[PDB]
Amino acid sequence: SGEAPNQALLRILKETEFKKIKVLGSGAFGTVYKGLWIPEGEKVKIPVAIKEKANKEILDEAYVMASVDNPGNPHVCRLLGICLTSTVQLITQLMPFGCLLDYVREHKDNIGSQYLLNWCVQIAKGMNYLEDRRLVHRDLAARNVLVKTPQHVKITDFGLAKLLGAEEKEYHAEGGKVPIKWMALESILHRIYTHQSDVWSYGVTVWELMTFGSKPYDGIPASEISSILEKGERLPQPPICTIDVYMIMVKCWMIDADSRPKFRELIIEFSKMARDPQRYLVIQGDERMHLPLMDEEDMDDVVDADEYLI
Ligand SMILES: *CCC(=O)N1CC(Oc2cc3c(-c4c[nH]nc4-c4cccc(OC)c4)ncnc3cc2OC)C1
Repeated sequence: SGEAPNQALLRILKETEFKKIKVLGSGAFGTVYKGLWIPEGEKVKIPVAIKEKANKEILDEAYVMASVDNPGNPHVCRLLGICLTSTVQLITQLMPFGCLLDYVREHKDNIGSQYLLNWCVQIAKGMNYLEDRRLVHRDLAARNVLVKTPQHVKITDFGLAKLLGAEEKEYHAEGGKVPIKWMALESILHRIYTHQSDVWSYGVTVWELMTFGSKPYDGIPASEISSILEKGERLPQPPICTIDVYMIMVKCWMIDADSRPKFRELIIEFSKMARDPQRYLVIQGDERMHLPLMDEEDMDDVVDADEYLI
């Protein structure tokens, strides 16, 4: 009974009010397009993305993708509204550089240390916000992050985002087709999903970005990981990874869920590094790479107040 009313605001739009241009995707569900939204009256043109049955209807996808949109996090992808033609249209803001997994594989050779550590602050900022709304994303990966600008990235493709009650901090799952590679040990065993289980996936997400779009547990069938992690083995140290940057990812994989760091601590740990990225990421040609300043003595553990949230 003692819960907060979900006062989210869904919006309905017309298929005549969109001027769809190119085809972004053709997935095994629907299709995403490079649209453009020109509203009635207003002298505006907004770049948008457009999605397009057997047993249940698709709406659960958009229900969570609007409840979190009440206060606004700038690093969490948002839904503008929907169109109700015979074949319904889901309409979001356009993030022109695609997913981040295709940005660390295509632009792999021009990724500065600054660009990397920053994307890791943004993902923990947007992932801290989802925790503040008691929601568990359950699919934090490089592929579920889009590029608004090379500097501004946002978390997308919720899919399994589960809301939690006032006196609730756990989740019971029924299996499915969830990627075991990114899954925390509890999720695999007695199928528990908490905010701390998303931290393990954050550890894999950043590990992916440090290996420049590499395959976690490459050449490995998804059935041994259950006991392979029980023995103690984990993903091995990336090359550009100083012991500072790497030990964060290791501490995100501590079996006792309380030992993993909270996303507010991850924002702090990485924000420090983003002030001097040279000392933490060893990239061959660091300063000569590109993609489209101090004032104190013991400026070491110094963090700005915008990134301090206890
Ligand atoms: C790594 C992910 C991937 O394979 N691709 C190609 C890249 O493209 C896009 C996609 C989008 C999207 C988007 C991606 N997947 N779903 C969406 C989306 C669109 C509308 C509504 C929802 O949620 C209900 C989700 N969103 C926005 N902009 C895109 C731009 C792309 O490349 C330019 C996705």
